[PDB]
Amino acid sequence: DLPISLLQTLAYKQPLGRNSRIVHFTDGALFPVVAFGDNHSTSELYIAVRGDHRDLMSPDVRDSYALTGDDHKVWGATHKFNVKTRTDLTILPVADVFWRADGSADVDVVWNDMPAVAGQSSSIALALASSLPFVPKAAYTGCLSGTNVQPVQFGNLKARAAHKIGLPLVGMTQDGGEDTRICTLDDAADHAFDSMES
Repeated sequence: DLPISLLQTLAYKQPLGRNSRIVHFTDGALFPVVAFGDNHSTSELYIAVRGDHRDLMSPDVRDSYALTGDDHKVWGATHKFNVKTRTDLTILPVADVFWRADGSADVDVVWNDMPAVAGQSSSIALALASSLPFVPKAAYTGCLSGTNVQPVQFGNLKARAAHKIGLPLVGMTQDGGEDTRICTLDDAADHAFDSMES
């Protein structure tokens, strides 16, 4: 059958991030990462960057990867993805992000002791990160079907992670939690470039 929409109260904490290093990225895309235990739920940003930045991961996540739809690796992510990236990517938890004047950013990369990231709501970030020469000021969420976005659960808790550092949640969620709704990959790259203005 199809879903029942139900309301659920969640106890949310922010990840304590550890082993903090400011690194300068000329490119990468942000996306939200949610997890649930007995007790508490978490919402955080991670940054997807093209190439292998394994050196920047915790050891406890370094060996984990998912395949992209053209057989590349996304280091830090768990099972193929729909998305075709023509590059490996690595995703990293981040506590904050300081843009420079040129579209680049100093990104506080952290260790959170979370497991490898499951699910495909990162697909929009993957895409932009595999193609853009700048760090869009926004976080992205949405699974991909070809170039059509599909809506993800947890929009509202996802938006928390973005708003915590002054960024919109952009993409598509089942609960309308995004600040701006974007149904295609073209519109998300349009939005990413727009995000760079003032």
